[PDB]
Amino acid sequence: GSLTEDGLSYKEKFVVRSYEVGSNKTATVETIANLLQEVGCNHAQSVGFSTDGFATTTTMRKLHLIWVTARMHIEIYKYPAWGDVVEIETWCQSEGRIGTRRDWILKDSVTGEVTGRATSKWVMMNQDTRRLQKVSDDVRDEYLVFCPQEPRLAFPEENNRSLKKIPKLEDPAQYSMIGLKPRRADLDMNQHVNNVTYIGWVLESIPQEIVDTHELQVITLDYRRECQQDDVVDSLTTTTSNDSQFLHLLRLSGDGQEINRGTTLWRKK
Amino acid sequence: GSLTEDGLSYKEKFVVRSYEVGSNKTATVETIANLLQEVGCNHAQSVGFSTDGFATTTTMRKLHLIWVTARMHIEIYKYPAWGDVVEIETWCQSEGRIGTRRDWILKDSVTGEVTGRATSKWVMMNQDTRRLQKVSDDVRDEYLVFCPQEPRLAFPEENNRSLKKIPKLEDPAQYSMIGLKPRRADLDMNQHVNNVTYIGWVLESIPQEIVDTHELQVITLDYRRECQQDDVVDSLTTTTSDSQFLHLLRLSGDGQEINRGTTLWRKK
Ligand SMILES: CN(C)C(=O)Cn1cccn1
Ligand SMILES: CN(C)C(=O)Cn1cccn1
Repeated sequence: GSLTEDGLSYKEKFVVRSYEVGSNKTATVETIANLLQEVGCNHAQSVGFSTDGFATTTTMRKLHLIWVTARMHIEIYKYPAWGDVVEIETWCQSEGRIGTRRDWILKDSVTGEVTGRATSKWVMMNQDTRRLQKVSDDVRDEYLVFCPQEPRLAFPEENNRSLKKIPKLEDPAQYSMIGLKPRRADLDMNQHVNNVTYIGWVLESIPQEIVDTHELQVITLDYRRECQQDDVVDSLTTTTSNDSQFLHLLRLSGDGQEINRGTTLWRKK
Repeated sequence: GSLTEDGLSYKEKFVVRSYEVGSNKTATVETIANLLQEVGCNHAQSVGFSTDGFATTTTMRKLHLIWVTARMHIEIYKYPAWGDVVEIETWCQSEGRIGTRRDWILKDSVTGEVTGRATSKWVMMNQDTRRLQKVSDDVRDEYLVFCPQEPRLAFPEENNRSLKKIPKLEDPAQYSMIGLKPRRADLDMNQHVNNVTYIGWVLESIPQEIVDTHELQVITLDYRRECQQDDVVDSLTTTTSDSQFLHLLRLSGDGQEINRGTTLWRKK
């Protein structure tokens, strides 16, 4: 991987692995999401930022401030086959005092065609108290020199899916997967649950017949609260719809405290 | 990756990924085991064998025969750091009518030193019926041309850990992790639970304090039965001692054994 010519974006190529593919012999959405986080991490490293998945400056580290994912939106047209090379280009953009946005474009290395796209919203938070705060000007300047100043949107469209409000699923859920717990492989270098695990947990309540006859086209996931290593999660899904649409809810098995909410769109193979 | 000059072994280089590392910023034993299976799969592909994790010939496919892991043994001296390049060399060897053995050597691409080694025992079985068979002679000829004929052992030593008999853990277990279930990410392209998930499940019953103050040096795992997609597993560990542990994976219900193993840990 490497920063592009203008130094305002980063590219990397990946060869799809045998254990990374599903029943269709193509990469899973979790393999895609892992690769987006890998290229994001390599972009933060190439310009001197922290690499613990929080992209902090030395100023943020002194104040115990971290960047956290508030929302992830992924759209896949073609899942890469096992052995195929996929090229991912990523860039970051300031969104004023709200926070930052990281975008991705996935391409087939052989054909050069866009096979997927992704966007994510990040907010600034105190690591310890979990309190959010708007971006200060002194912090803003530190990351602005690594971002394109004119807008560069992976999802340009006037009324696009990446910015839609997601409602809260009402009981009773149509489908559910109960008692999900993270194991050590689900944790990162800081012992926090990897954001990709929550995508997996959301998809666990999708019936196997949907997975067997459809392909996941869009996934929009909102992150409300972090699941701790010793927490237990319930995954809930209700059909909202040729295409199939679902409404999702991840909450703690006990008190029913919401950790995530999202939507998925599937297309018949 | 590519077959070596004599065509009897395969090499591949891997750059350690951010999500592949643990709290020490080095690769987990599950990341290592995934890379061993990846290079094994690429060696099977380069010589025309089956794509799935079964390395079958067209003759085995007609008789619904597959190669299955009976035992996995891994020894790590240094876990590669995030961003480091690790080179893995793998080869297969016939063991007469018992089955085959796949070996691995892990090296630091910068220093060239051996940072780890692995060995695995494979047996032939019917995929539907699950019955073992002692290699049909015609099958032997098909894979022998891809194996070194003289012995090439990753664990040469005469009384080494890779061939030790593992006993069955007796109740009550000292530690346990109950209600473990595989999710879709734990399955392979054929909807079977990946062998690396069982390594993860074994390690789940190791106390966090051991993981925090020690490094895993050796892991020997025996595979007795497959855990299905809708099965629920209990993970059991007892200290037998460096720290040594005895492990048992069994189904939560009837207590049917799926795996047994041992681990050896070194104080950091
Ligand atoms: C989400 N954030 C804060 C970033 O991605 C920061 N960044 C800009 C360029 C490289 N990293
Ligand atoms: C374990 N088996 C059956 C193999 O690894 C067969 N093989 C030899 C060379 C490439 N694949």
